[PDB]
Amino acid sequence: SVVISDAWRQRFGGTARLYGEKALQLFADAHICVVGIGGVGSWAAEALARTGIGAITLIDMDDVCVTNTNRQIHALRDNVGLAKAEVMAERIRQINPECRVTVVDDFVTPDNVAQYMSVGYSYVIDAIDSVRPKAALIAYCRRNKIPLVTTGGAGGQIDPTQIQVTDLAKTIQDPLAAKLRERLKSDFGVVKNSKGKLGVDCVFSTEALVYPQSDGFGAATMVTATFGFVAVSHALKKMMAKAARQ
Amino acid sequence: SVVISDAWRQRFGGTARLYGEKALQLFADAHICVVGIGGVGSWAAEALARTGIGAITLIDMDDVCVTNTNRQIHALRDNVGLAKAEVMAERIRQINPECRVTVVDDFVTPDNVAQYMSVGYSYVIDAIDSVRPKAALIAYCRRNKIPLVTTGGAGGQIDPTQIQVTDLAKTIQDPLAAKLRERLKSDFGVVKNSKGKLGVDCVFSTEALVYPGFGAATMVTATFGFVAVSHALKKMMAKAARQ
Ligand SMILES: Nc1ncnc2c1ncn2[C@@H]1O[C@H](COP(=O)(O)O)[C@@H](O)[C@H]1O
Ligand SMILES: Nc1ncnc2c1ncn2[C@@H]1O[C@H](COP(=O)(O)O)[C@@H](O)[C@H]1O
Ligand SMILES: [K+]
Ligand SMILES: [K+]
Ligand code: NA
Repeated sequence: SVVISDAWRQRFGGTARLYGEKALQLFADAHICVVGIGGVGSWAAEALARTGIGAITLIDMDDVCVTNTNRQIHALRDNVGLAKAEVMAERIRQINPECRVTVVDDFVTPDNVAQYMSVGYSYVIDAIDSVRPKAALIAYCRRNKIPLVTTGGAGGQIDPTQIQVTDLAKTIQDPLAAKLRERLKSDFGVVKNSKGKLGVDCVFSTEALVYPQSDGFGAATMVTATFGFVAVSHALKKMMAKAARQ
Repeated sequence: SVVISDAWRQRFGGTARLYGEKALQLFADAHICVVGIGGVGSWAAEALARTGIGAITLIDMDDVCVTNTNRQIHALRDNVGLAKAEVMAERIRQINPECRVTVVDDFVTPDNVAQYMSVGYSYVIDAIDSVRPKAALIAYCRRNKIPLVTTGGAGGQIDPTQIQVTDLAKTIQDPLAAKLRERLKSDFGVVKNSKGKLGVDCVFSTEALVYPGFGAATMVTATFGFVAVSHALKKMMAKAARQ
């Protein structure tokens, strides 16, 4: 449990006024895991910190690169070469000194996913950009009823107003989600039920993909960050709904 | 014109692969003004910097407050008490050391708007949260054909997926936009044309307001800023393509 300080109420008074006092405590007591701290995940982590989430785990083994500058909140001249997750953790500690931040300097694999998820998270935000670990994470959380929201590919898109949430089985214009569905089926026996759903919530966009315009898909902050923000809003909404139901 | 360095191409290669080389050059050559560096404007400024916009002016006179923490990108423990616009300017120089960043430590008034807009901006992003200077800024840019995107109320809302852009005359569920229309009409003679349009593009949300001095969330206020920036870039690219 987290005791909400007077400082915490100064930082997050606007949160309490928007979501309610019960939600402020719910968020303070929550532990959310963000897997992948890149074009989508770095903004998700920022949003969690700024909405009074009391414990955040960040999982990534990558370093900050100069080419991250177009789409990642931690990508600053002075951060290049440092571990992404550690850089983001330090920022979170500046946002909320009372937030409990854990860094896992690793990638999720079929072999370690149970270990890393054994912490008992309130929610998992899957912002992984490669299919093999993404499938392992999703299959595990789905099997174990761990609340999860995943994100499709956020590159090759310029319009943030077309971003929305649907079941993973129903995404369009998203090659990553399409590969992911194939891998879930072939490697984990995850297939859609009678209603044509996989039972996995996925942030995606109706926008037709914009192919590389210069000599891999490009990306923009305005879209990749909004993927991350929509994932966070979705998660908090589901957490509040569950709490109201119990 | 701006000569794009090797360093610039490394930072914004992803931008070039999304929008094209001509647009990369267009952005590098652009000068965009953000008025109000708060819950909406700070994220707009961030987005401009990370999309290779070559010159950015920031206008705000307020300081970073601890109560900004829920919704403003510059609100960090070590920044509290410093001028928002200078903090954001310093951050932009960390994003792109070659960006030409100007800080105007002031608020826009009917009396100073001409001076501050005479610079010749490629686009103005209006992220002011109070009606009187907001109307004055919009009236001036509209009269002078200065490209402008304005933002409605972003507080009291939890759903980023209902944010959109339309003409200011057609917004709904937005008390700030409604007040703004009234003040524009009464004080500046700005009224709807034959097609029912004011000729002002407005970012707003269809979401019904949530009453508790509204609360706010980063996920929504930042997305207002991002949508404003994407809208401006879309219009800039279209104009360049016409010509
Ligand atoms: N298996 C994994 N576990 C954790 N993070 C990952 C994994 N695979 C990829 N990521 C991260 O996801 C991010 C993708 O960002 P982007 O380049 O914007 O697609 C990068 O920071 C990667 O290091
Ligand atoms: N007349 C004005 N000119 C420039 N900036 C302003 C003006 N009025 C308000 N602002 C700023 O707009 C921001 C609004 O942010 P928020 O508190 O999230 O609504 C604050 O940083 C204000 O200081
Ligand atoms: K899409
Ligand atoms: K609204
Ligand atoms: Na939308």
